Amino acid sequence: SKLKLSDWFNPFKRPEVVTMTKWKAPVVWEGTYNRAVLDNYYAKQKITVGLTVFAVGRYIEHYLEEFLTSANKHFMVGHPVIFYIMVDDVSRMPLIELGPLRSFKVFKIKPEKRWQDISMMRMKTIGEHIVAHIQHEVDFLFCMDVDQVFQDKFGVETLGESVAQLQAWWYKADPNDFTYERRKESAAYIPFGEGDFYYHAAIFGGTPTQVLNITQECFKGILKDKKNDIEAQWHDESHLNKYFLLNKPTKILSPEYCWDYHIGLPADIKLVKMSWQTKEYNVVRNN
Ligand SMILES: O=c1ccn([C@@H]2O[C@H](COP(=O)(O)O)[C@@H](O)[C@H]2O)c(=O)[nH]1
Ligand SMILES: [Mn+2]
Repeated sequence: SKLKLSDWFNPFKRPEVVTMTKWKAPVVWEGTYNRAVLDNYYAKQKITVGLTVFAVGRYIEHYLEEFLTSANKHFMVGHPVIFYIMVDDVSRMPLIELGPLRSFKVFKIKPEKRWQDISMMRMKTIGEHIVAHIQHEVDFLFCMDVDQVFQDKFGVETLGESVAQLQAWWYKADPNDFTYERRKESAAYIPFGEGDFYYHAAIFGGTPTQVLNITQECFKGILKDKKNDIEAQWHDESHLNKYFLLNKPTKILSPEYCWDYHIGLPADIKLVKMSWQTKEYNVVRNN
């Protein structure tokens, strides 16, 4: 209840970037938020935050440790956090020491053969875990790609009912340049006249209830396509964009929360909370 937008958010500290959507959702940028106030509001409510992350195959040795180590140090510091680690081989998962208010659990999952099914099956698995236990364990849940690293505080300013990430490479582009799925045969189809922003699927979150819907809609979309023998160009990410077009996020995070340093470092990127590392093929303005 008790929390109003004017309590912690001030769009005027960032006039040159889009800080409010047409449906009145804040876009969080460095300088526009009062963490100090929200830390108190949330800690008084004894809020607990969940974080899912998958690492299968070579990704375990390449990124899991760095992701977890940076998460321990920077994710929702000062609040209970639970890391849910999904790997195909538990005997190869790094065991790092966690700090105050962090804890975790590991789950063994079946490794898919195609990398596009690995990234897309996460949608079903997250869904299953939410109804089985995450729903009862945390207040807010985030779902992240393992190949990225926290660089600075990623705090409670990021919490919300359904949270989206502004893909780094396309935040200034307009809808007709976004790489949405354009084949009407795909469930992720988004017409050339429509679209608000291009969201990055490396980070999305919200209440467990919301995340359940996101993941459930996305996964039935991914199945439908398989059934019709088509595969959305950017897989789960395309489905996430179709979902977020129909069900707008209540909060969106600026590119400072998921920055690709391959783009360089523009005036607009004030303080990076998280950056990409290396990857699969996420939508870059590449070949
Ligand atoms: O071989 C793979 C492919 C994907 N993933 C998971 O799926 C996410 C999708 O990102 P990407 O491979 O599209 O870059 C990864 O960050 C990771 O958590 C793996 O664990 N192993
Ligand atoms: Mn990735």
